[PDB]
Formats: sequence, C-alpha cells, structure tokens
Amino acid sequence: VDTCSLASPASVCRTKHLHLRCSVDFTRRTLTGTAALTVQSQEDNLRSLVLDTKDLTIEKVVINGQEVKYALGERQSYKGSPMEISLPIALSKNQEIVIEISFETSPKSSALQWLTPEQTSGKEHPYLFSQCQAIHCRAILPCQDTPSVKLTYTAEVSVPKELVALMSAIRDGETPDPEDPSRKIYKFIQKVPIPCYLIALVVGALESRQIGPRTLVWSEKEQVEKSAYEFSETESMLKIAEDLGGPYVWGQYDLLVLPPSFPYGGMENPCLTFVTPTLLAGDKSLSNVIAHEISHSWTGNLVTNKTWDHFWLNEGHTVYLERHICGRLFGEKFRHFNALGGWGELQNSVKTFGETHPFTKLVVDLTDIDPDVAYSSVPYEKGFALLFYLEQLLGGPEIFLGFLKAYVEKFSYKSITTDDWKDFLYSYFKDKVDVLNQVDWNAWLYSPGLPPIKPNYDMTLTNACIALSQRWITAKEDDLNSFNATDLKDLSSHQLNEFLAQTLQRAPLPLGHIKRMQEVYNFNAINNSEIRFRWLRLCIQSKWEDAIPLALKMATEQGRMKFTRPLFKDLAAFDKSHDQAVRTYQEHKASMHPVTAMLVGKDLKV
Ligand SMILES: O=C(c1ccc(OC[C@H]2CCCN2)cc1)c1ccc(-c2ccsc2)cc1
Ligand SMILES: [Yb+3]
Ligand SMILES: [Zn+2]
Repeated sequence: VDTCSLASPASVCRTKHLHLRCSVDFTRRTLTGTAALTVQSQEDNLRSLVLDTKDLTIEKVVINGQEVKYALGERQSYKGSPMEISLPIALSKNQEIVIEISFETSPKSSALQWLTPEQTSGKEHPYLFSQCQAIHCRAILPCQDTPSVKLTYTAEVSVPKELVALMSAIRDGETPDPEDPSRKIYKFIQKVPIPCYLIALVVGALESRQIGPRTLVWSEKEQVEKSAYEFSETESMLKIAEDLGGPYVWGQYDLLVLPPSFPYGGMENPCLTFVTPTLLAGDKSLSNVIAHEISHSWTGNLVTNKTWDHFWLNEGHTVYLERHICGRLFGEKFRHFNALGGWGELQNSVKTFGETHPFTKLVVDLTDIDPDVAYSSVPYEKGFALLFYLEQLLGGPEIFLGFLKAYVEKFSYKSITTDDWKDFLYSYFKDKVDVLNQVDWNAWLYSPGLPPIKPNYDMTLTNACIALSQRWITAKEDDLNSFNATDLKDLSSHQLNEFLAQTLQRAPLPLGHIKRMQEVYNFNAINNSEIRFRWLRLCIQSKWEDAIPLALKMATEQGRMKFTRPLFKDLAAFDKSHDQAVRTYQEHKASMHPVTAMLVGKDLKV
C-alpha cells in the first residue's frame, strides 16, 4: 500500500471514472464544482471509504440523490486531510456506485499557480496551470491520490469566454455557459485509464499551430512561432518511440509551452505534454526533453509506478528510451555522450546529498517524507545506469530494446513495483539467468551512493570537453593568454555545456581564470538556458561579483527548479550576494509557484 496516501487502498475500493464539472474563478483564485467518482468496491459489506484532500472546502457529498455523512480528519502535514464518507447502503464486492462531491479549492492550492496578467506574455489576461505530480491532485479535488489506481475521466470546465481551457484529454467541444454568458464551457474526454497525477488543466489566452499530423503546439501568441520551430522534430521522435515501445494509444500528442514560472522541464500529461519555455533555445538543442516526455507515453503513462517508492521505474526506463531516440536521430556516439553526462549528473547528486543518504537509493521509503523534498536526478540517472549496465551485460541495445517493448506490453494499463519489474526481467531473460545473478541487486536497488559498477561509455564526443576543462583547471596565470575563441570552434552546444559541467565539478576556479573565460569565450552572450545556468553557477562559485545580477535575474525571470534552486543556493552561499539573495526570495515568494516557493525557502533556511 501507498504510504503517501490517506485514502482507502486499491484492495478496499477502486475509482473507475471521474466526471469533473467545474468553474475557474480568477477573482477568487478558486476552482469550484463537483467531482463525481464512480467507485468499485473490492470488499464485501463495504460501508465507508476514505479519500485524500488538501486545503479543500467540502460543501456536500451526494449518493443516490441524497446527502450523506462525511468527516474530515486532522491535517497530516503535506499529506493533507483524510475525508471519510459514510455509504448509505453497504456494497458487495465489485458493486459500483457514483459519489458526487461538491467542493472548492483554496487559493493556496499546492497543485496550482494562479498568474496575474503581468506574469504572462500578453499582459491582458490571467493564467492558471496545474502540476499534480506527485501528490497534489488531492489539492484540486477529493480522490484516491495514489498511482496504484487508474481511472478514465470526463470534464466540463467553465472559464471566462476570452480564455481557453486545455486538459490531459481529448478536446470534446466548447459552448457558451448557460449559467453565465460571460463564460465558455470546454469539454474533455480521457478514455484511457490513468493514475490521477496525470490529471492536468491550463486556462489562459492560448493559441495553437499545427506542427505534425497528430500535434499542435499551444502557447500564448507571442511564443507560437518560436515554439513551432523549436519542437519541429516531434513527429519524427514519435515515430521512433512507436518503433521502440509499440503503438501510441493516446490519439493526439500536443505540446503546451507554459509561462516561465512552470516549475519543471516537462510534464508528460497525456495528450498534452507541458514544457518550460526555457527549452526555446532557437536551435532545437534542448529537444531531448521532448523525447523524454514522448517516451512517458509508454513508460510512466501506460506502465505506472504502483507507489512513489518505485518512481525509478517511471524515470529510468523513460531516460533509457529518451536516449535511444536521441541515438537514432543523431547517432550511437551521441547516445553514449548523453549517457556519460548523466553519470556525471548522478555523481553530482550523490555528492550533494552524501554517499550514505537515503535519497540516493534507487528504491526509496517515503514514509513521512514530502515527495517534493526527495525529488532529484537520482531516480533518472541511477535508474538509467542500471538499465544501461543490464543492456551491456545482456548482449546489447537491440536485445535490451526487445525486453523494453515486451515489458511495456506486459504491464500496459497497470501499476507495478520494482519486484514486478525484476520478476519480468528474469522471465524474459530466463536463458541468461546466470548473467542476471551476477548483478549485485541489493546494492543497485537498496544501497545509497554511486552504483557498485560503472557501465562502459564511448568517449569520442566527451574527450574534447574533458581536455579543455583540464587545460583550464591546470592553467596558471601565465597560461591564460593561450586561450582563445578558436578553442570552441569544433564544439557543439552540447559539448560547450559538457565542458562547463566538467569544470563546474572542480569549482571554484581562480577568479582571474573565470574573467579570462568571459574575455575569450563571451559566455555571457549565450542564451541557451542549460549553458547559461552552468556558466553562472561557475561564476558565482568562483566569487565573481559581476555575475551576481545575472544570476539573480535568471533565478527570478524563470522558475524551472533545475535552475532556480541551485542559482539561489549558490547566491546564498556567496557572502557578497547572500543578503540580496534572501531579500530577493522574500520579495518574490508570494508570486512564485507554491512548491518552488516552499523548496527555495527550505534551501535558503528562510
Ligand atoms: O515523490 C516523488 C516525486 C516528486 C515529484 C515528482 O514530479 C515532479 C515533476 C518532475 C517532472 C514533472 N513532475 C515525481 C515524483 C519522488 C519519488 C522517488 C524519488 C527517488 C529518490 C531517489 S530514488 C527515487 C524522488 C521523488
Ligand atoms: Yb607557467
Ligand atoms: Zn520523466
């Protein structure tokens, strides 16, 4: 069972369907309406059940056309408050009923960011977006907020008529709102069973442009053209993903480019991937994020982690597929380059947390841990490393991709644990069980720190990055003159980024070295968010005061946590910028995404 949920477990009852009828009130920052849950008993004589909620106001609960008794328990910190509903008639096993709950969200809902007009591109209209993963769906509506339950859904959403609503679902029409002519009702259908963390909503002044046979890009009008170019490889990537994973079952694959405070690189919402506008580099160089979100259409959205302890199943396999997509497009040496970079990121995470820290285990125990606090690259990169190691052990990528496809087929529409995965691995590779038994499973799955074995990586594309980084680290003052813009002439953006990542692993460097780097390479002029991020961290860690305003700007003008959190941390650690970093956070806190505001405050000890 799921230690992050207060709701009745799947062994007691299962939600089969949600019909959501709601209205988005920008004046009050509330979503109001009804959640009708079709629930199937899994027990004889079922007389009550419990749902998760968080900062919800419940008006009433109706079953069979009458109000029923319910009770909200005391809040359990980040888990919210359990809601026990008294059923009017005891249910037999497999019996289904509909429970219609009237509710309103709180402006402080941790699932939602409410943006004022000034926080958008267009400056006229407000904007709302959700981000339920991992356990914030309970802050939008009452539900069994666990990925161990999958349900279909329909929705009707009333919004101001000048705005557009989109959900993780197929669009199913729009009409004027009969209860309020100033509004429109948008309708949605999701016919494929999903865990509730994949329920998503955006409302704003959105426009669309077609970019492939099954893909529209959506954004505010100011970003449509750039977005359409940036993500033009989307259909090519979908075709490759279908080859690797099997049929794409979700109908459409649309993309939504959010405002800059979107807290993550991407979210794999079914039918409508959400992405950060920090991907808009102008050259398609950050497209691996789209490859990642596409890949979730199989690993994560079809085969799902049963509880958050098993999150690496979602991410390790998705990164594995992501990197195969990149390798098919740009070659096997590039796959290895990205694989090796990911090991680098894993090294960073382990050093950050500490080599014995419980959040560096592959399988974690989130009992009494806020999921958002555990979140890091570990499940992505330790998960990927395990799969890449297994690929090498078991006879290579063609063989291992055969496993991947069979795994997706086996567990489609289900929620599974690490033991389910391992059992299937052993079944699929039964003729190589001797090889599988050579793996130190206890260390790989359950021990903290770096894995016991590092995979073999082709170094072809990495060599020049390491060599340049080593030149800088070993340079003395009299060597600085030798550096020149020609040093970079054969490096791709990816390689520039890796040179910075290598160098940042040894930071600080002497301030004179960093000043020379700007003199000869002009990294200040690079707008690629990944490069600028690493460059500004290197500058701040090396105590360059000139970089303070640049790093503060980047930290606040966008909100992707990958960048905002370490920039604020670095600025707080630099004595010269410490006080300004704290003031800047205090001043921005009220208008930050709620999860981002929480995590930055924790990082800064404020
Ligand atoms: O709860 C989450 C969790 C929290 C947020 C989340 O999603 C947030 C964003 C990420 C991208 C889109 N949604 C997903 C899982 C979680 C679960 C496991 C781990 C972990 C650590 C070492 S091995 C496994 C870390 C975190
Ligand atoms: Yb010298
Ligand atoms: Zn992912």
